[PDB]
Amino acid sequence: VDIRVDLPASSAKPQPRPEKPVFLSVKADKQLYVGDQPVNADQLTSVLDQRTQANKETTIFFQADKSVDYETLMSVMDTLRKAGYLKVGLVGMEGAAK
Amino acid sequence: VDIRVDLPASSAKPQPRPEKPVFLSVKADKQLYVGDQPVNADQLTSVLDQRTQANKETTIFFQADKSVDYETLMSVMDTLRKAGYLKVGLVGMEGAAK
Repeated sequence: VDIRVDLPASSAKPQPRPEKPVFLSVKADKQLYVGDQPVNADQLTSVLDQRTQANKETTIFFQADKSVDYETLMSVMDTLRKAGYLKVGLVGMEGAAK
Repeated sequence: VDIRVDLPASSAKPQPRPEKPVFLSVKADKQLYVGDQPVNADQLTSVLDQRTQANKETTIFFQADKSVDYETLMSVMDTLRKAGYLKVGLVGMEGAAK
């Protein structure tokens, strides 16, 4: 799949803090965390739906740890995509935690 | 920085194969590769400009290896962003190589 990422230049945000902002995180132990909720990919879409109130065009800014692997991380976001989440969010260098 | 990623549902592409598609890659050794050109982040934007012909709204689909770390990968894309590359591309599970 060819995914388009819209990067904002000079410290900005294409999403001006959406109405229902959900913070997803992948920690060093490759563990998915939705705020204060530890989840697996299969349960990710479930808790996510409870977060965005089923809004699938909500940009889920994921805070991944510097030591998470790309297959784990992509497996997570691949899961959001199939849930209908057409918008995920890259936290540059994990420089924006919850 | 809050970056918006537009994921296509049911195997699609928001970018219908742009005029000048550039394929960036981060290999398991955390080495940046632009097609057949091994580069560092500082030289990435240089070769990229030669690829997209200075077009900074070109979606650079990066093929990262499953074992690349998120800080390496983001350091790469962070570098594209400052170059003016407002569009990078997530290759889902590295399932689309050059």
